[PDB]
Amino acid sequence: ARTEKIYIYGGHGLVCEDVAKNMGYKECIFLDSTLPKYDFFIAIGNNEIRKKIYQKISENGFKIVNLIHKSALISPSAIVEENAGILIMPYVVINAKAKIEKGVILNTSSVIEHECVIGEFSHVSVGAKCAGNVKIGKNCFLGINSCVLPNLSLADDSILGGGATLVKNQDEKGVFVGVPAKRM
Amino acid sequence: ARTEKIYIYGGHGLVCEDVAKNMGYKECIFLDSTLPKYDFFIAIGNNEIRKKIYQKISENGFKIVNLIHKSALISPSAIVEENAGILIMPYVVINAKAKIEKGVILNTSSVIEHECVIGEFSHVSVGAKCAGNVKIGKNCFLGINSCVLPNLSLADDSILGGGATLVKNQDEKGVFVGVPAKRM
Amino acid sequence: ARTEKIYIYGGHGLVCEDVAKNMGYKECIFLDSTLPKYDFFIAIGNNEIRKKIYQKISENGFKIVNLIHKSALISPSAIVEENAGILIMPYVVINAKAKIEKGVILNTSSVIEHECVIGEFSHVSVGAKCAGNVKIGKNCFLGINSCVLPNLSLADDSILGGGATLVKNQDEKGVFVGVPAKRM
Repeated sequence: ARTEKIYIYGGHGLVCEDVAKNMGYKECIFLDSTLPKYDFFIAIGNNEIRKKIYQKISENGFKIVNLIHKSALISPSAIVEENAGILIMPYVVINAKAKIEKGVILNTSSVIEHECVIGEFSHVSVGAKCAGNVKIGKNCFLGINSCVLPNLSLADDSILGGGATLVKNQDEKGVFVGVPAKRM
Repeated sequence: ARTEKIYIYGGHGLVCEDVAKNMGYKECIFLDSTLPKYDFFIAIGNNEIRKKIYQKISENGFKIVNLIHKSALISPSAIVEENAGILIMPYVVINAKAKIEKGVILNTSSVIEHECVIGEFSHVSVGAKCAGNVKIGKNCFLGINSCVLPNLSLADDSILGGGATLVKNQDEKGVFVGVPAKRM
Repeated sequence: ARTEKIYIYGGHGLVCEDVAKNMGYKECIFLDSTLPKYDFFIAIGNNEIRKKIYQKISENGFKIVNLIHKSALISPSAIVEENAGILIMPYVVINAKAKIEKGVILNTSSVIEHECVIGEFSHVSVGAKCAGNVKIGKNCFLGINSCVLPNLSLADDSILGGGATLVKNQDEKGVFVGVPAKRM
């Protein structure tokens, strides 16, 4: 049972506020002890800080909810960890049997195809797409309009640049870049 | 008049099941003679097998319906062949006077701009975009996050790779690749 | 108070008609003196002609409305100039504190992240994404599936090609191209 107010810890904060209000929260209290135990969310885009704050807030008896825009479409057979500080932005689609772990950010219009696993505290940017059966490690970043082809795995702590297309399995962490626009 | 049950021939099957249930089908019967004539769909991503199975099922007196997610936006002046085994996934947009032929797959968040023609049994992957007046041949594949610029034609049986941008007319079949992410 | 009919000045015209009807307009009158003063829209994709026609129509006492598809999601804290001939297509998302100026086109599934400024008479094509705090100059064109990374500015009168990813600030106008698909 979600509370009527929500604390938002953390730009990215106002965006999370919009998602909270979309869900039906009546009031958002920004933060950046003895307070009432309203639902909490951590609006920090940075994976490492988000995890640290997650641990601290959880240890002080707060429920860290998921913020999921009403327009996000989630398959009934998908698994989204409950009360796990996951952000799911508008027009995200999560297909059959995909699994989203705690603290993940799925930003606007990202797509998680069937049977994917998105590792804890990963950040999937606007328009990024994961094809079927893709495994994204913990603490990964997939840049804007990036994509990962079917059946591929990306190791923990990796970065996929904006516009970049991952085409091979990567069992060691790394940084994988796309081609930048060139001035003519 | 759609039936209350649907046979799904064919991962991709559970995804089609989700679209069927979204439309209002109450039950999905997976297959991979004397059966009741419920609506049928072919959930095979592969263009060539889909066509073969399409022909066989049609010859046995079954109706092969289109599965179109309620969130797919289709212009009133667009033409989508009726009862033609077309899959239209969530958040697809099909603009004025565009034409979608039998057996096409339009995957999640793909966009078909005004006056396009998408040839029979083509596969338009997640996030792929066709600009205005684009002609996609039969049996083509457009990869994830790919796109085709305005007024271009792509010959039958061609492949456009993930992330790739088609910039010239192609009247002969071919394979057109994008740049892969590079490890730094 | 929007009128029940709308004049559409200007392919792109039928698409604008669809958006007008989606909003609740009952009739669209195409044009390409003493007429009744129904709401007006300029359905010209070309930035320079759109501006000229905008000026002429405004000087003849017509209201040039915005056409905004019901599926476009606009943050309550975003600023969209009222009655400014702005087109906002289906599944566009405009996040907190972003600002959209007069005559802009935001085409299908484009995303304008928090705190962006999109300059007057710019054209953001299908699937193009602007990250947080991005400043797009007046009269710019961002091509299909293009994107601009966080905190960047693009000078007035610039062009970003289809599929291209802008990675650096650009305070002088230019043309910034992506990599085309290559035949194998």
